[PDB]
Amino acid sequence: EHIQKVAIFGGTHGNELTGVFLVKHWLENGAEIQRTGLEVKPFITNPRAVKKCTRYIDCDLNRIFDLENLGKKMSEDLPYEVRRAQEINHLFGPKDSEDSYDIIFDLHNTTSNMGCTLILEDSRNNFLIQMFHYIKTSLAPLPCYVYLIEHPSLKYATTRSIAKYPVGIEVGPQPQGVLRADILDQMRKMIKHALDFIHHFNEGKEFPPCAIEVYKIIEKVDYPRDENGEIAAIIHPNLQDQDWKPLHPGDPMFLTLDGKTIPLGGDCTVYPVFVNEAAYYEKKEAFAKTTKLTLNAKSIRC
Amino acid sequence: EHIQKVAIFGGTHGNELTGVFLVKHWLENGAEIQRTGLEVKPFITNPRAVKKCTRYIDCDLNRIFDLENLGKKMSEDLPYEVRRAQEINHLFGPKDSEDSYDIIFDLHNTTSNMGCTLILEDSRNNFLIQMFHYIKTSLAPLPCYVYLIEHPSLKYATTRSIAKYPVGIEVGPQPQGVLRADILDQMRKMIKHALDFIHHFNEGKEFPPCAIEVYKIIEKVDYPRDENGEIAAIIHPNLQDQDWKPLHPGDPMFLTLDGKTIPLGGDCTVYPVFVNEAAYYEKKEAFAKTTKLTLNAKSIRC
Ligand SMILES: [Zn+2]
Ligand SMILES: [Zn+2]
Repeated sequence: EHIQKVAIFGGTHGNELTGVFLVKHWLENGAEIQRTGLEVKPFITNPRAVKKCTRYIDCDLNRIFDLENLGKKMSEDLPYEVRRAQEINHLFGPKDSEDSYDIIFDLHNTTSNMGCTLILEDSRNNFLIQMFHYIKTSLAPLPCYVYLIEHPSLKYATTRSIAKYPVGIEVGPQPQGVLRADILDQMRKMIKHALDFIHHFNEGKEFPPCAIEVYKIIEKVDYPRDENGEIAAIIHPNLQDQDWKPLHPGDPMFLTLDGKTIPLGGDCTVYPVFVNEAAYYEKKEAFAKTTKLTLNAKSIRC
Repeated sequence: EHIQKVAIFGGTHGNELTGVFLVKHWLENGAEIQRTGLEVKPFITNPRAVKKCTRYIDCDLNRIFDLENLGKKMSEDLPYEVRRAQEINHLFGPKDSEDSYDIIFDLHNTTSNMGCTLILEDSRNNFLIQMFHYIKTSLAPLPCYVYLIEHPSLKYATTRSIAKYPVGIEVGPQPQGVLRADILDQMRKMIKHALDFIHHFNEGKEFPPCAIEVYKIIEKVDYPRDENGEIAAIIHPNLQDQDWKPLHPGDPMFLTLDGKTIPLGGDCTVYPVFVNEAAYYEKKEAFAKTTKLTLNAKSIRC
């Protein structure tokens, strides 16, 4: 097919505000993002987790947009976010369906020092790459990065995963529960400018094939825990606020409260991402180790 | 008068962690905090809120160490905090009584870029002013700004106020539930000078008269609201991260998504503190407006 329905989701993580704020307005006086040809839909996904201003109320709405969850049946009892992903399947989905959106945006914010981050789901996404390639470009001088989740497994449950062509937008760093006017713009640069690439492409303009060499999630790093339970050695003052950068074998990683360091394994370079992210602390996670692995595509016309 | 009982409270609020980690580490080895001729019991105040990375369970434990709560007898219906408060007032109390603990340091991290902050409740009171001075100088050459809560009423409700000499230790920026090697180091050093301090004083060190620059809250400034009540504007950009620095009448104080700027007002200089604190949306306030006033202490000697 072609294009059609477009969405901007804000509120999947209720206490990620610069990703959320804007939407509340684009329901109030949405004139701020509607163009002369293209069609974009702004929607707040987890209203209740927004109001409290809290990651979630029953379960991560961001890990339940798939069979596994979507498929479960009607019980006013069920965990709030479930029934929510379900219904969400009617407005912009269902997922894997046909009438369901092809361009939705799942806006977020992190605590790790990451700056502009576009998230790619499957690698074989010729288009998405032209875009993830046409965003990085339309961005300079302000830095932008592409994160890839290559599930060999081959299955996603994300909120944005209802659309033909999903796109994750994340901006760091913005403490959960806070709203920095700076982050409310450290990112406006692709949206209303993306709402563009999702129109202009139509004219059938073409660019040479594509190969964004991204950083791909390959293995999450654990927190060196003491004994009884509690931590032992935390993110070192050298890795801190160093996402997307190399971490060779000497590079410190974890610093113990008694003063010691704990360096990197192997001898191959990596660019840690999601360094010291608030959420995932209950997961005993310090960061995701990444190899700046490659991504070639193919040219595209409309 | 010679000091004997000294407790370092941490985990007071659940998001804040530098103290949960520090306290615990000492609870296993206070060598760094033990002093000759003193007793320093590190203690976690809100065990539970620490487990559900909440700011708490029922309500804040930094607002109930007063006669209304203190006048309640222990029970089931009695909510968690009210219950725990007592146990601390039992353990480190009863209150305003000499029967209780001498000095208590309670640690707190903030999302505002404010660095090393000492919190004093009442100014006129020569005892606890020299201490802060010794810290300002011993912790140098990094700001170690001091914040005041002058209550002409002459009253306080901080978990730390059980002590005959309450001392607040706040440090930012270190997101809620995300511990940074660095932040933990500033506080680590603040505590040193403070513990050691009591040590040479206890061992009769004489001290000459001194004075300290401080900031008094003079107007909790709020974020603009909406038609009904929603947050219209927000903290301004150029102000973000400028806690403690000078704010004149016509300088940017806020902003609105339609690019609009809202100015300060009044006819004098103010020093915004707690500029964009995560808990402030909840404790309401875009930032605290304060005056820099001088406190002059008399020379003390044990
Ligand atoms: Zn998120
Ligand atoms: Zn606190």
